[PDB]
Parts: sequence; C-alpha cells; structure tokens
Amino acid sequence: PRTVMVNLNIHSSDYYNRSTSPWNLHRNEDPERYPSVIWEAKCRHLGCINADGNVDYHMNSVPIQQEILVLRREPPHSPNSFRLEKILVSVGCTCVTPI
Amino acid sequence: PRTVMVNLNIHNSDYYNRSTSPWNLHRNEDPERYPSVIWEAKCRHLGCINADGNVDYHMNSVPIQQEILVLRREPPHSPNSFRLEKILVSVGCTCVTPIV
Ligand SMILES: O=C(N[C@H](C(=O)Nc1ncc(Cn2c(=O)[nH]c3ccccc32)s1)C1CCC(F)(F)CC1)/C(F)=C\C1CC1
Repeated sequence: PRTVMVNLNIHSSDYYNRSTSPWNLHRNEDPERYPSVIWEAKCRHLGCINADGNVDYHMNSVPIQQEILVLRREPPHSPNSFRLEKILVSVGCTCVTPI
Repeated sequence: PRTVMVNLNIHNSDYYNRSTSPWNLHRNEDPERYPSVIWEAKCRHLGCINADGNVDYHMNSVPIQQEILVLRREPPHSPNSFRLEKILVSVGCTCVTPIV
C-alpha cells in the first residue's frame, strides 16, 4: 500500500473529421470508476476514405488502443478512497495497409 | 478541496507500423508529475504513405491530441500529496485531407 492524497479539483475534433479513417465518440460510463465518463473512439468505417471521397476497402480503419490508468473505488462504492487500475481505451483511428 | 486517498499500487507505434500516417514514440520525463514518464507520438512524415510505399504530400499525417489527467506534486516536491491536472498528449497519428 503506497497511499497518497489527491485533490480532485483541477485548477480540433472538426479537423479530425477530415481523416481517411474517421471516428465517432462513444460515451463510456462506470459509477465505480474515476473518471466515471470516458469518451472512446469508434471507427466510422471498415475501409478508409480514398481521394474520391469514397470508402475504399483496400485499406482498413483501425482503432488506436492505449493503456490508461483509472481510479477504482476501494472498498467498492467508497466516495473517497481508490486503487489505481489499468484499462485499454480507443483514442482515435488510423488507416493501415493490410497484410 | 476534493481530497481523496489513492493506493498507487496497481493490481497486475510498432503495432500500427502499417499506418499511412506512422509515428514514433518520444519519452517525456517530469519528476514533479505522476506518471513521471509519458510517451508522446510524433508523426514520422509530413505526408501520408500511399499504396506504393511512397510519401504523398497531398495528404497530411497529423498527431491526434487528447486531454489526459496526471498528478502534480502539491506542495512542490511532495512525495505523498498531489493535485489532479489536465495535459494534452499526442496519442497517435491520423491522415487528413487538407482544407482546400
Ligand atoms: O487520463 C486518464 N487517466 C490518467 C492517466 O491514465 N494518465 C496517464 N498518463 C500517461 C499515461 C500512459 N500514456 C503515455 O505514456 N502516453 C499516452 C497516450 C495516451 C494515453 C495514455 C498514455 S496514462 C490517470 C487518472 C488517475 C490518476 F491521476 F491517479 C493517474 C493518472 C483517463 F482515465 C482518461 C483519459 C482518456 C480520457
């Protein structure tokens, strides 16, 4: 147990709409976690948008997954005590050339 | 002041190498922050890699910036007390068609 005190008081999305692998944001809620709200990226298409503005299945949109840390209420339902925990989240999409 | 207790004991770019907007990782260190080490994505090219494996400058690789939370030592140098803080980090790269 390495217990520390944390003060939770903290003191373009239209540019990425031009991506060849565009994505939408999905709101992910968990009342036993801090942050309770996490916005997850979901690729709009299986393929990538080509030079003509059409979805081209010769390339694939893939989510960029990142490991992040979240606070898990410990004991469960605790409003003021937590344990650090690792989860995988989608932070955007990229276009890849298949194998 | 919204002070909570946190147990820091966790219970426990090469993947996307085929991207048309590939990136490398850059190590960012700050001893006054938790995590002290943060890996930032840097786009390998200004343009995007086409089907032939050549860089095409009619499209741009752009870093995807996201707001993440970090712990800032408060008071400075404190080993056991922090304040939650927002920072902007580059999490990967995407290929965009420029504003024409
Ligand atoms: O920020 C969120 N969580 C914070 C966090 O994980 N910070 C991180 N910094 C660096 C991290 C590792 N890493 C890199 O090196 N490059 C990254 C690029 C993208 C993502 C992670 C990256 S992970 C926690 C919040 C609780 C805390 F304050 F106790 C400890 C920090 C969070 F939960 C959600 C945000 C996606 C909305």
